[PDB]
Amino acid sequence: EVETFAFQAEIAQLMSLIINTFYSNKEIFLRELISNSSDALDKIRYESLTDPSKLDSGKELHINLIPNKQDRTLTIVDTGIGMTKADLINNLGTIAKSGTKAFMEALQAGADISMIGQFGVGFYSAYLVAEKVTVITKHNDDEQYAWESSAGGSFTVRTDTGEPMGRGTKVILHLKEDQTEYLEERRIKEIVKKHSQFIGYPITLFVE
Ligand SMILES: O=C(c1cccc(O)c1)c1ccc(O)cc1O
Repeated sequence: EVETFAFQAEIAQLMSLIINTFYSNKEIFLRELISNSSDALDKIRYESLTDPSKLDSGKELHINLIPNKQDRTLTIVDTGIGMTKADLINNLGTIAKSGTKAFMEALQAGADISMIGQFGVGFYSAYLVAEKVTVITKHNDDEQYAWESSAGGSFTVRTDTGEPMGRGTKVILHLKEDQTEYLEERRIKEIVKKHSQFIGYPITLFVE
């Protein structure tokens, strides 16, 4: 059973802007997704301080970067708080409508697409490099779900029966044909070192 949802008009507009605007500095997508994973890991860390049982679903707090050249996917995995079905539908736990407005207002005042994260809608920078994004998530208070969107105004949500992950979020980027440099080990290393060198969690770049 797959449920299909319309993106709110502002998010559809934001995604269209990310996909259609000429902007060469696409590598910032990885900084934005690692930043989101870091935020999710801080959240479960903070909740665990008063309720250590919240780590029964996994004590390790980390971020894994998984390139797959055969599938042309770059997956960002974290063992953060995860998202409920409600969080997923509500723009992946973001204030995407007000955030999109503030980002638009910022762009008019001299900002560029790299500042997207400041407005809490950094997730959508995934569409700088991906034609489709799949989000597999598991929060302690809910079931495992898969969110997916190829943009075009809609997203789907379904239960995810395969590969139980325990807790956290997996962001699967189905890369555009001309964005395969983000599958290269030296390119991923370079971006992590440039933009995410002081993240407070281990970032493991998997090899093939
Ligand atoms: O699961 C989250 C998340 C992030 C911040 C707060 C929260 O309640 C959930 C998440 C959201 C986006 C992403 O790219 C990675 C993630 O782990």
